Amino acid sequence: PTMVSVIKPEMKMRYYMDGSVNGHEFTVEGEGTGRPYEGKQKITLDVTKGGPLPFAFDLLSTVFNRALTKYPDDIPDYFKQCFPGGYSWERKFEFEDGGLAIAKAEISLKGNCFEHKSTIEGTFPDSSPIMQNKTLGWEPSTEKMTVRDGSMKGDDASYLKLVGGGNHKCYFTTTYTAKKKIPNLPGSHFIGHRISSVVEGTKIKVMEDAIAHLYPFNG
Amino acid sequence: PTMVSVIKPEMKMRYYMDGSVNGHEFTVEGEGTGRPYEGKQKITLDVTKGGPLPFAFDLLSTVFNRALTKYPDDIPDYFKQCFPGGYSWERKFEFEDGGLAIAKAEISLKGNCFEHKSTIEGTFPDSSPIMQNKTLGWEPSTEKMTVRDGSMKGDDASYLKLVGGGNHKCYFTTTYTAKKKIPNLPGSHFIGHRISSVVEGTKIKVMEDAIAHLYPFNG
Repeated sequence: PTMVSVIKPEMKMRYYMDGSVNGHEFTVEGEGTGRPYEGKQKITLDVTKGGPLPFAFDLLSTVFNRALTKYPDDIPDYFKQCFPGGYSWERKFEFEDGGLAIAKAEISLKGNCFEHKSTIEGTFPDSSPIMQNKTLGWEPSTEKMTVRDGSMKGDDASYLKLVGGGNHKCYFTTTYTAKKKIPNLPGSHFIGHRISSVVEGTKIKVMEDAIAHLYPFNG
Repeated sequence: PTMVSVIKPEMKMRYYMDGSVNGHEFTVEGEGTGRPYEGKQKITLDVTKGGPLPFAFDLLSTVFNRALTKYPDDIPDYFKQCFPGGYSWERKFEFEDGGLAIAKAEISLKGNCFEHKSTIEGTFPDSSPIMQNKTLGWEPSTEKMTVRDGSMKGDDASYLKLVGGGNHKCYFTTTYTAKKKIPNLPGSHFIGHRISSVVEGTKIKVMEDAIAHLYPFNG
């Protein structure tokens, strides 16, 4: 598949996030380790301001890097090609009850460590399961990837698990943009995700697995 | 996988559609043959009123039956369980330029033939590639399937191919409802689609392949 000399089989990550949800400001910091070509990553975070968070961590989990995606040989990997140079992205979250959030992230590479800086602003009705901190994780999803003006566009009809077995829809609309022109742009494809988070007080553990594909017809 | 005695390996289909786009009324009729358990189908249609259609047939292709989906052994097939009894669905189409359409369909089974009756209403800016009849088919997609109140919900971030290589986004939001309570409801999953249409004057040929799955993590 796409291979880049600065993207190593094992890499480290550092995170810093500032955010505000319904006026509640907070800060989260942490680190992690990832296997870029395997599309796997483990992250450990600490809420350093505004903790314990009064809302569901599920709102933040996907904000804490598509370079950590396993790409097959037949689909160009836009994200690994973003290095060296770095890239940024902005994601809009549209919840079924009108809740709305916008997160932005800048990802750079210092040595063998991804430096991830992000912010998020959100507004929700008090009745939202996000505000009541009662969602139980994101279901595995499929993000649709397309290209426009040299940037990757991702659309994901995401769903949060609820007490009692129901679900809560949240559309993700993301734009990923390399700082430098990417020479090998991919055709449209999919990325299958699986993310899990576990919150213990102000400490959180996150794991994401992501694999790009064109299943079941493979183009 | 899910097996139903009235859903045979080879089945026939009959279609009737009445619609109106930007005030232009039209009627389409046709027939087809499908392999329900293989998730394959072939359809031949004729525009019997309002033809040749002044807009892109891509707007109608997905309106002309989820019972024609290959389901794996580990995911209950809601759609085949809709028979006998029948089911209906309503799909909202939200185009990136503000174009909007709503299609409704009723699917019943008479003998070994699916009777498909549908309607569609659409409103588009004159500049839309749909109104200018210049889209070049839907890219293969992944529809997210969930369950709510005994009905299936489907979300698909669909894209139309354009002259010059670009794309045009259209969100599909669909609700599929069996006339009778479905006893074996599936968990959330995906359905991978591939549809193609060829228009020759007032005659159109459509082919769809659809496979339900949980790739790449398979639950």
